[PDB]
Amino acid sequence: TKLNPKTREFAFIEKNRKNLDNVIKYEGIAKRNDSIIKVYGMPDSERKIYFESYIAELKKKDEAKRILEEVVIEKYTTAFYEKQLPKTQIAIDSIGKERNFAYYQLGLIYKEKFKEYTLASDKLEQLLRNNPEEKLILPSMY
Ligand SMILES: *[C@H]1O[C@H](CO)[C@@H](O)[C@H](O)[C@@H]1O
Repeated sequence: TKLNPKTREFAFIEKNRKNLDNVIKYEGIAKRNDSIIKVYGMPDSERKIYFESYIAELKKKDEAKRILEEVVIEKYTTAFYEKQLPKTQIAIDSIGKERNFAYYQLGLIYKEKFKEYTLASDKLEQLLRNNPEEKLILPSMY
């Protein structure tokens, strides 16, 4: 808004703003699919206990905030929600495919539309490091 149009800097910032919705979308997709993959690699009740403790702490903080302004069932529901992992094998294959595609897209966007050459490096290296889809491997190598 403050930048004067027709300027080079205005065009640069406009391009960065435009190619940022894709960055946010693919980063969120990759992050959530990575979380799913890591939690599915070994679904352990220790993670359930830790998440329940954190949710209880958040409940206590919210109650304290409500007090300043003037549990067990929810813990069990959250534990059940942890049991909402995809209990198949084609589903996790699709999730891994989505994660790899998100990494590839993020690397391509960083290299091309941002000229980063650093974040794209880790993106493509991590994509190549975890069983790529055999179609992205060679373009990512290039
Ligand atoms: C990412 O999100 C999934 C959603 O279930 C979690 O299970 C995982 O532990 C990580 O927080």
